[PDB]
Amino acid sequence: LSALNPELVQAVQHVVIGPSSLIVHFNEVIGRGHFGCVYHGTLLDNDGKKIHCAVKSLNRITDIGEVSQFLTEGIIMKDFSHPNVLSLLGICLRSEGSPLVVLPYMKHGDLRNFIRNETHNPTVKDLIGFGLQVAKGMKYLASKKFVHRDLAARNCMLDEKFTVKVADFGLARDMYDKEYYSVTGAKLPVKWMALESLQTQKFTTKSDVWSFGVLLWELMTRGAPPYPDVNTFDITVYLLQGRRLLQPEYCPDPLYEVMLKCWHPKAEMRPSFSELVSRISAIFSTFI
Ligand SMILES: Fc1ccc(-c2cnc3nnc(C(F)(F)c4ccc5ncccc5c4)n3n2)cc1
Repeated sequence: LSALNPELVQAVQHVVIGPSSLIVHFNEVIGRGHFGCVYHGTLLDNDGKKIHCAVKSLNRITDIGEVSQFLTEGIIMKDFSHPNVLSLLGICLRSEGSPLVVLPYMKHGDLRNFIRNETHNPTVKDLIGFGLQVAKGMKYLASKKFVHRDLAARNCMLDEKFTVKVADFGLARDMYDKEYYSVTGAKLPVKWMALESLQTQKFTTKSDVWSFGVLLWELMTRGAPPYPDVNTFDITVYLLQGRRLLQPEYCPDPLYEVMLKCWHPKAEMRPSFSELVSRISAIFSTFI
């Protein structure tokens, strides 16, 4: 760590959490990604109050350049701030399990597992509401010209107030369910990817809009896997033939129309996230 560029160390200073401010419970894994396990922790603010944290210990870092890019990404990630986007609380360098990524604890876990849980009954309105929250988080990310590239219900989280946070980006980027990825060394979430992305491996905000349409379909089916009867390797031709996900039984017509628009073959014809927020707000307001 003494081998790092000192100016980079100074640049990341405001992101760093000292070990005397952090308690991590390393004996119980609360989440698993390909690139690291997550543990519960408590972070002490300057008032002495406790903030519950998810602390992720990154594996497979081998060289200073990777460490340097880790720090660089921590810096930009710290600058993101929106109620529907997962925040970076900080990183802990002087610890066992270093480097540690310190994120807010998400009481209700990932959105996909949440809606699949049979013991609760979110209403159609609640489910549309989760989609609206995701649209607002994406509207923010897109306004900063950030492209997520892996938007899906599995990659959004829910906190104790049922606020949805777009997650799985920056230092929190991972594969959290390897079943849905095919491996440039590119790991591709094929069934969420826009047609042009499948063909060229290029990604844009409009390809995020495509993924958002699939996410809406996930919400309306309460977490069904998309295209269950289509093999991963066959999705591209499926789409080129003029086929799309079918309308879920309890998906209102205007929302299925929104989904269809998100999957338009021409990227420029897809709605913006600002348009999605406005239209989905209207649809949401018609329930109950
Ligand atoms: F089964 C699954 C499926 C997905 C995820 C998932 C998805 N996106 C993420 N972005 N960051 C994280 C994370 F691992 F850092 C995290 C952040 C807060 C948590 N709060 C409480 C408990 C686990 C937490 C994990 N994820 N995780 C985790 C499990």
